[PDB]
Amino acid sequence: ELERLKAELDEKRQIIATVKCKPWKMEKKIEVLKEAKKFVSENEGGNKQTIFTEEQLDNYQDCTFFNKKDILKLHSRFYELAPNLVPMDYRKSPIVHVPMSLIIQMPELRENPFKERIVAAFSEDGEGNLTFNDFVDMFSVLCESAPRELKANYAFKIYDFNTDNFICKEDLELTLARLTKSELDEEEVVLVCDKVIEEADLDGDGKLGFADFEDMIAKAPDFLSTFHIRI
Amino acid sequence: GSEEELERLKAELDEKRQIIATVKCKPWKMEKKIEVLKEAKKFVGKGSLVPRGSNKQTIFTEEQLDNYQDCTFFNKKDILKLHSRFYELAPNLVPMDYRKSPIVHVPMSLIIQMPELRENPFKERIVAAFSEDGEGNLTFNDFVDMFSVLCESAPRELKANYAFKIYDFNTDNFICKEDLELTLARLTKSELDEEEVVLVCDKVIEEADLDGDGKLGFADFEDMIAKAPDFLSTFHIRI
Ligand SMILES: [Mg+2]
Ligand SMILES: [Mg+2]
Ligand SMILES: [Mg+2]
Ligand SMILES: [Mg+2]
Repeated sequence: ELERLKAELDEKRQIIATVKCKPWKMEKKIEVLKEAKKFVSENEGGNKQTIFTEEQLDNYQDCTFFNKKDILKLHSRFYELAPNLVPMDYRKSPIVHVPMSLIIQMPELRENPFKERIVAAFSEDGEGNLTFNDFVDMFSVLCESAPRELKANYAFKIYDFNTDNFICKEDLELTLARLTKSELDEEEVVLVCDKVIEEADLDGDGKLGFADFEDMIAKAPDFLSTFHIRI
Repeated sequence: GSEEELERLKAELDEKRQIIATVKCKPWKMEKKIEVLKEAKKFVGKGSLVPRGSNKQTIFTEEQLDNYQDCTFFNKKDILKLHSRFYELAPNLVPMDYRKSPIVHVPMSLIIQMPELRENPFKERIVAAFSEDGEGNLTFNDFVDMFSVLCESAPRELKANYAFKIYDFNTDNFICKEDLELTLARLTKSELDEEEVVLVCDKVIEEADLDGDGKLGFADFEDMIAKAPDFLSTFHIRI
């Protein structure tokens, strides 16, 4: 049975190490991390600051692709967006929402043609009124250390303009038009969209599910270029 | 490396199993025993969604019955029996449903009237010993702890833990000749004179006391119990 505890311990470790790769909200990632870390502890027997506790910085490091210094930079960047809403002491996990208009004005998102949709996808309500946790989530997914599949999950939601849980040719037309605003003519986008959708739609509905969309991203990788942003 | 790791896991597993098996032997309150047990127990049907193995009572949950069994020397039928005994003592106060863990205290005066305690010369002190306040107003948890300590399956050391306190009339964390004189006079139920009690107690303390103060600590009291086990006849009660 020692083998069974040793296997479960290893599974927990895998969970601990890959929660940052999950298309999940910060609070879900932290809850799963804590549970896995508890199993492990019960069976195995950088410059002071006052914005975050060390626990919450550790949790942020474990649930994102960022270091503790990065988190404190992101805090300053969020504060700058709304200095009269954003608290300077997060130690008691205060909940504050900054409006989408303010977030999208940031230099990192200003020029992105899917900025509003990127921001909304990291909100539970779909309105883009982000907390700090949502803001960290967004830039963790958008960073260069994040896996392609994480970006693809968000990309699938962000490019689903008709909100049907599918990527059709109408969805892809609006997407590629924004991605090629001065590259492809309203009439060449149609052709390219058709070709992609058809080589990827195996069930004959003209609509892509997540798995088919993933395959369509492996080929045509430039659909994920929107989701490479450095903060 | 791994040899070390596997060894570290084996030891943690074995310690957890030992803790689970011996919480019932501990002079602890029920709530503490259940907490330690819970922390240690973690880790350690084909054509039906019904588990094959086969709610005959509405007084306790099965989880409560499991905890009682693991934290005492009683089985589940014994626990249901103890409840009916507790109820009989105060039928208008004791709940018939304990599933939502209600907190109810029965007065000492009512508990010491039990046939199993009435003739015990230390009945008040025994009941008080299983109360957090020292007044003997017992919950069912306290009543179960008391009878688990007094049952025949309970080890000598657990009984001795409580005896050390109950015979400490002067509450100094020691057993002296004065404590023992009061104890032996009660234990002898007037079979001995005052003078005889003094003489027996003097010799007993002198033979067990190893530090010269004429007062026994737990260790010296344990030895004294071993040589004279009738001091522990008070703590053998069957329900
Ligand atoms: Mg769609
Ligand atoms: Mg399809
Ligand atoms: Mg004393
Ligand atoms: Mg002494």
